[PDB]
Amino acid sequence: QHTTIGDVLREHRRSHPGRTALVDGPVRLTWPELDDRVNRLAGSLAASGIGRGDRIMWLGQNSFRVYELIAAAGKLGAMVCVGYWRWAPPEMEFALRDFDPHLVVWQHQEIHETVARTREALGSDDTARWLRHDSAPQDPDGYEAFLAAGGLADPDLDIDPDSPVLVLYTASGRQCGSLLSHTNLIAMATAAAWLGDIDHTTAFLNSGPMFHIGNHQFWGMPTLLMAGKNVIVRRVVAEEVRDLLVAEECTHAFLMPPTVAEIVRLNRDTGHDLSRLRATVAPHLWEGMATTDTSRFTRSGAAAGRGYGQTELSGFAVTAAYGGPAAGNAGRPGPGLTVRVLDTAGRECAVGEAGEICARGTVVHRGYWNRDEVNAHRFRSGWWHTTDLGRREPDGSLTFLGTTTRMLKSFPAEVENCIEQHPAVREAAVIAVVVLEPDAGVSEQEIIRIASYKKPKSVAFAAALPRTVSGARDYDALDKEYGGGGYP
Amino acid sequence: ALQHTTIGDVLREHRRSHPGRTALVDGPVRLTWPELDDRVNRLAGSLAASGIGRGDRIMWLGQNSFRVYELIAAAGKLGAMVCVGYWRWAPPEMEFALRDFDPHLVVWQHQEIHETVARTREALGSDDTARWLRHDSAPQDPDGYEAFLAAGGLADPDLDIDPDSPVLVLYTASGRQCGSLLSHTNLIAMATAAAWLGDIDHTTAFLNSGPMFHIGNHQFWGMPTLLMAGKNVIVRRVVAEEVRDLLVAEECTHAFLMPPTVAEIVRLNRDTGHDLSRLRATVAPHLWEGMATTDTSRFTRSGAAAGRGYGQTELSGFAVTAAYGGPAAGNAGRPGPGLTVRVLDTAGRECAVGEAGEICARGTVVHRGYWNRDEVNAHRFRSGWWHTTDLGRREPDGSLTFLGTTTRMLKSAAENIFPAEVENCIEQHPAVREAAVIGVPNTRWAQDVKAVVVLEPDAGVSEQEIIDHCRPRIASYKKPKSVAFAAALPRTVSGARDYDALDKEYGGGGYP
Ligand SMILES: C[C@@]12CCC[C@@](C)(C(=O)OP(=O)(O)OC[C@H]3O[C@@H](n4cnc5c(N)ncnc54)[C@H](O)[C@@H]3O)[C@H]1C[C@@H](O)[C@@]13C[C@@H](CC[C@@H]21)[C@](C)(O)C3
Ligand SMILES: C[C@@]12CCC[C@@](C)(C(=O)OP(=O)(O)OC[C@H]3O[C@@H](n4cnc5c(N)ncnc54)[C@H](O)[C@@H]3O)[C@H]1C[C@@H](O)[C@@]13C[C@@H](CC[C@@H]21)[C@](C)(O)C3
Ligand SMILES: [Cl-]
Ligand SMILES: [Cl-]
Ligand SMILES: [Cl-]
Repeated sequence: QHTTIGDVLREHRRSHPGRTALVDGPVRLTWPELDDRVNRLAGSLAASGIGRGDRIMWLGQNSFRVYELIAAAGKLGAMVCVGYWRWAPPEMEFALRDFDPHLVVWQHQEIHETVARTREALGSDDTARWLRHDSAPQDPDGYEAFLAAGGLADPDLDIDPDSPVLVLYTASGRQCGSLLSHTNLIAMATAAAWLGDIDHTTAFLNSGPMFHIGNHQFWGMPTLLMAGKNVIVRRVVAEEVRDLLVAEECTHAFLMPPTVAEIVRLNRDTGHDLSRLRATVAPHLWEGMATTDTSRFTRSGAAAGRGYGQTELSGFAVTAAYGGPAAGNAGRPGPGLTVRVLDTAGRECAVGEAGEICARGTVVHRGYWNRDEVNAHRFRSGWWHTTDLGRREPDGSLTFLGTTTRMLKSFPAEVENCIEQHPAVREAAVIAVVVLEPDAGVSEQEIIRIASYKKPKSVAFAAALPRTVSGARDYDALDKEYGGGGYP
Repeated sequence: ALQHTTIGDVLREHRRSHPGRTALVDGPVRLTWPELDDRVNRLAGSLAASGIGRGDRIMWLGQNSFRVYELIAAAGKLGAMVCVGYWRWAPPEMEFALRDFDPHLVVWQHQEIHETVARTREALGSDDTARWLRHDSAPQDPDGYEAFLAAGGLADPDLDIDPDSPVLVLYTASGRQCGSLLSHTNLIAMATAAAWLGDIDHTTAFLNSGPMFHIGNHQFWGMPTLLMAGKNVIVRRVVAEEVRDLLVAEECTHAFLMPPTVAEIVRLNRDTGHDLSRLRATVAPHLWEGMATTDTSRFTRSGAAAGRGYGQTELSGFAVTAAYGGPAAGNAGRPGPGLTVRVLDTAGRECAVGEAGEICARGTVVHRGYWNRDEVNAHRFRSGWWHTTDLGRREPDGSLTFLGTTTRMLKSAAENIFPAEVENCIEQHPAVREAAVIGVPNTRWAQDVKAVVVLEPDAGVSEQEIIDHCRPRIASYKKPKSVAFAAALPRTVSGARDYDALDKEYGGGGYP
C-alpha cells in the first residue's frame, strides 16, 4: 500500500489542524476544511457513478477547485484532465471526444461562447454532466451545490497509486493526453522539495497555468505535499499579483520576466515589502526589491533553463542541480530516473554520439490516454522514448539537442545546435537560415564536431526567425521562402 | 507502463553520470561508481551461476564492510535479498537466525567471530546446506568472496526486478527476533526523505561508523549518500583515532557517532592541528567544543538529531520528526512524506485528540512484513494498517507524542491500562529522571498500579506529590496506588529496562 494523494490530505488534516492550505481571492481553507470538502465532492462523484478509471475534464482557468477535484478523483481512483482554456471549438471538441469524460467542470467567464458552440458540435454524443464552477453558489447545474450535497465520510478506498490522476495534454500537430499517476506526482514533488528547499512555511503563487506541468512542479505539488500554502490567481495582472505577494507573504511565484518588470516599475518607491519572495527567474531584474533565491534550483541554473525534461517525465527530471558542474546543458538525472541515449537500432550511443533520450523510473508517466499503438512503440523494450535528441558528455552530464520528430531523409536540430555553438550566432534554423548577434559578423564559409555528410550546402541570413502566434518557431513559414519540400 | 526505480537503476545511472566520482572507500579499497557497478555485475554473475535468483536470500555474518553494499546491490539486480545479521550474535541465536532466514548463501567473517561461527555450523549439523564464503579471506581462497566475485563476467544481469520485493533484511528483537523485509522502494523513499532532512548531495562524504545491521546507519546517512551519488567510507569497528584520522583523510561531511565517541575524539584531537571542520555535527553539537561545524540542516535545527522523533525499522526508520511541520507540542513531531499515521484504540476506532493508543501507519515507508512470520504479519497488518506496537497520542496542534510500548498492559475491571501512559506522565514531573510502572495482583481480575520512581539527584518529592501530579492528565482509575523510589531502574546486560527484576523486587504479578 504505497502513499496516495488521498493519504497526503488525510495526514495534513490531522497534522496541521489550523494551517492555510488554499487561498483563492476571498476563499481560504485549512487542511481540515479542504479534506471535508474533498470528501463531500468525492461523495457526489461516487453518487453520479464516478469510480475507478473514470474521467473528469476541467475546462477553465486556474482555481482552487482544480486541487479539490484532483484530490477527490484521486480518492476514487479516477483522473482529472486539466484542459486548455484557450482551446477554439475544433480543438476543444477533439479533446472532449478523445478524453471522453464522464463529467465536465467548466467556466462561464471568458469562454462560454466557445463552450456553447462546442457542445452543439457534439450534439447527441455529449453524454456528460456539465457543472459550471464559477456559477452563483445556489446553481443546480453548479459545482458548489454538487459538492454540498455530498457527505463528510471519507470513502477510504484502497487505491493503486499507479493509477492515473492528472492528465495533461502535450502540445507536429496532434495533441496527446499524458497520464500522470499519484506516484508520478509524489515522486516529482519530493524531488522538487529538495531542489527548492520547500517546506510547510512555503507560500506559493499559482500564477502559472495548471493545464501545463510547469506550475505543478514549481511549486504546486511540493507546496501541497509539504503542507505549504497554495494561492490561486485566475489571471496574471501585475498589480493584483504584487498585492498578493504582500498579503499572503508569498515566498515563491511562477512569474515570467515581463510580469516581473511590470511589478518592479509599479512597486518602485512605494516601499511595499517584497523581500519574502524568493526570486528564481532572472534575479537581477528585481533590483533587490525581493530576495535572490539560494536554493539549488537557482544556484545551479535550473531556474534559468539548465535542465532537460517533459510532461511525460513528470516535468524537469534532469538538471544541473543533480551532480554538480556539468559540461552539458541539462545536467544529470535526479532520483527516480535513469537515462540512456539510444541510436536508431536501439543500442546505447557512445559518449559524444547523438541519439534519442530514453528513460525508465518512477517519474516516467503511464502512457497517453487512448493511444494504444503510439504507447506500444514509445515504450518499446522497456524504455520510454521521449522523441528528444541528446548526448552524454565525458564528464557524465547530458546535453539536450532538440526534437527527433522534425526529420530529414538520408537530424536538423543536431545541426541547428552545432551552428548555435558559434559566438556570432544567436539562433539557427536548419531545413540553414541564420539569425546573427547584432555586433558579431561571420562568413557563410566559416560556419560550414559533426560527420562528413551532415553539413548543408547553403546558408541564408535573417533579421530574426519567423514565429507562430504562440511565439514558438515557425518552420513551415520558411520551408516556403528558402525552398523546403520533400520530407519523409 | 514501466517499472519504478530499483537499486540496480541507481547504480546504472551513477556509473554513467559520475564516471570519476568516488563511491566507496574501505581501508585501501577505493571505487568509482563504474568500478563498483562492474564489481556488482561480476558478483551478480557468480550469484546467478550458483542458483540465486528472485526471492532468494543471502546472510551477512560480519561487521561493516564495503562488500555489504556490493551484496545489497548485486542481490537487488537479481531480485534477491540480503540480511545483515548481528555479528555479536552468540551461537544459539546465530543458529536461530540461520534456521529462520534459511539463506542459500552465507558471507561470513573470520576476524573476531570465527569461533562462534565454527560452533554455530557444528550445531546446525546436517541442515547446514548453504554455500559459505569468507569475506576477509586470503585473496586466492576458493571459498573466499574475492575469488567468487572474480569468477563473474562484467555483463549486467539487466532483469526486470520488481522494486517492491525485499532487498534488505534487518532483525528486530519478549526476546523474539524477527526479520524486517525492506524493499528497494522502502529505501529509496527513506533515502529521498533523508536527503531533504540533512541536505545531502553528491559532495556528501559519510563515514559508516554505525552498525549496518541496524536501520540507523542506513537512514543517516548510508543510503541517501548512495542515492545522491556521494562517497561512503566504511569502518569495521569504532575506534576514536581511526575515526579521527578518517574524518581528516577522507574529508567527511557526515558520520554516525554516539556521544561517547564524540567525547573521545574531542580529547585526542585536543591541540593536534587536525582539521575536523568539514564534519557537520548532528549529535551533541556542543560536545565538539567548536572542533567540528555544527549542522544547520533541518535534521539538526529541529531537534530530530537529538531524538525529537518517532519511528522503527518497520517504517524504514525515523519517519516522524520535528523537522516535518515545524514547532511541535508533541515530542515526536509529525510524519514525513511517504507516511500517514493514526492512533487507534483497542477496538480499532481512532482515538481522540490527547487520547493514548497504538500508533498505526500506512504509506511508502512501511516495510513488506517480517520474514517467515505469517500469523503475526496477518495480525499486525490487520485492516490495511501496520500496527507498530508503540503507544502514542496526537496533540491539540497535530503533532505526535511517543509514550512507549503497548506490549505491556495491566489488568483492569474498566479496561486494560497501559503502564507506558502512566510512566510518561510521571516522567513529566520535573524532579523525576525516570519512572517505571508495574502491576501488583489485586484479585483475579485486576492489578494495582505501582510506580517505581528515579529522581534527579538534587530533587525532593513525596509519594503523594507524584500521585497528585498525574490527576489532571490521567483518568482516576489509572492513577497509581503507590510509589516506590530507586537510585536507578535495574537493567539487563543490554541496558534495557528489566521489568522482570522489578516485578520480583516489589511483588508485581498477575498480568494478562
Ligand atoms: C516547464 C519546464 C519543465 C518541464 C519541461 C519543459 C521543457 C516543458 O516546457 O515541458 P513540456 O512543454 O510539457 O515538454 C517539454 C518539451 O520541451 C523541450 N525541452 C526539454 N527540455 C528543455 C529545456 N531545458 N529548454 C527548452 N526546451 C526543453 C523538449 O523537446 C520536450 O519534449 C520546461 C521548460 C523550461 O523552460 C521551464 C519552464 C519554467 C518551469 C520549468 C521548465 C522554467 C523554470 O522557466 C523552465
Ligand atoms: C535509530 C533511530 C532511527 C530509527 C528509529 C529509532 C527509534 C530506532 O532505534 O529504531 P529500532 O532499533 O527499530 O527501535 C524502534 C523502537 O524504538 C522505540 N522508539 C521509537 N521512537 C523513539 C524515540 N524517539 N526515542 C526512543 N525510542 C524510540 C519504539 O518502541 C520502536 O519500536 C531511532 C532511535 C533514535 O534514538 C535515533 C538513534 C540515532 C539514529 C536515528 C534514530 C539518533 C540520531 O540518536 C536518533
Ligand atoms: Cl517491448
Ligand atoms: Cl581474530
Ligand atoms: Cl476521571
